[PDB]
Amino acid sequence: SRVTMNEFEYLKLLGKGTFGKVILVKEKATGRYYAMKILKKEVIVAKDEVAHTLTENRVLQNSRHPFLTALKYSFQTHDRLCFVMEYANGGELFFHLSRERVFSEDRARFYGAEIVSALDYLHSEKNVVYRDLKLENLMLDKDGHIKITDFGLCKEGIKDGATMKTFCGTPEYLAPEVLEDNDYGRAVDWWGLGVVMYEMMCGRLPFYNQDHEKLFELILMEEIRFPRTLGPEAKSLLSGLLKKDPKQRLGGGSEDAKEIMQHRFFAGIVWQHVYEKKLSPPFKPQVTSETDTRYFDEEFTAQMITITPSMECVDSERRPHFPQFDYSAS
Ligand SMILES: NC1(C(=O)N[C@@H](CCO)c2ccc(Cl)cc2)CCN(c2ncnc3[nH]ccc23)CC1
Repeated sequence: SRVTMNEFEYLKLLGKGTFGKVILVKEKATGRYYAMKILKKEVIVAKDEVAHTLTENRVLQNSRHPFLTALKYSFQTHDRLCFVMEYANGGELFFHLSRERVFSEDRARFYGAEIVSALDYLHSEKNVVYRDLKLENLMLDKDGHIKITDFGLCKEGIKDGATMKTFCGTPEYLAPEVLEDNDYGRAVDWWGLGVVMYEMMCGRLPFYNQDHEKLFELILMEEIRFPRTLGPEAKSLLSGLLKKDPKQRLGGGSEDAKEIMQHRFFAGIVWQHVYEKKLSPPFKPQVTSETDTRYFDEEFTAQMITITPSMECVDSERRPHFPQFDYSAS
């Protein structure tokens, strides 16, 4: 258990939420930069977020893909869990779309392809369903390639047509079959892909109401509509991804991602080239240094950091000693 919190300099707040914070850090000994997610044990326990936290840890440790965030270290103190991950310097797609309103079909295509590559890997090679696709969880690396973050809602052990039970996800992104609450399969990820790609090309959610009651009714009952400037292949792709019956959805059959990969919207895409990062990103992040946070909301980066500075074997109900938090990537 070599690295500890004292091995890092804490530079800037990147993100914050009910469960904890994510800080831009420098490993002092190497000069390398990372995003460190710091969670308070007491909070995770109180909010029944333990299982999610442990799932993210396992999924990160078990996965290696161009478009998935890589984990460098995970470790714990008596009161905290720390995940030291590759820093996605280009920020959230949420940040960009908020400012730009829409992406071109070509730009949405590039992101869509990298997302499909990542999800295909998870489904096919890892038997993992992601369940939480949304613009906040889709980040850009310094070169402009996708990095998916936040694996806490994943389900492991989902092979082929195996089903899942848990009601989870983000309300505006929930698939009809999730809302029905009578079991669902891996095609929930393709609904999620539909929502994000719809947002990218159309500049709004496919279904929205500030009241969750009304929102859920729309998702279940309302036929999809598109702005009339949307091209025919994009309309076709989104229509297929946003079919309410997962059995009728693009990606919803035995071939899974391969059905999406073959859709005419992605005609000409060479999928091995996607994997190899041989497509030139349409937007290159213009960061001037390894610490430039221009693609992060000032609401976060303006905040002051004061990290709190024996107890190595302490294992309590409120602050447990958790398993698999002695990780350093080989
Ligand atoms: N999308 C990020 C984020 O704040 N996510 C939100 C959830 C979605 O709204 C978040 C807030 C707080 C916490 Cl503890 C975890 C996740 C941006 C800041 N984060 C990162 N920033 C830059 N590089 C990163 N690599 C790994 C994570 C990360 C965490 C993910």
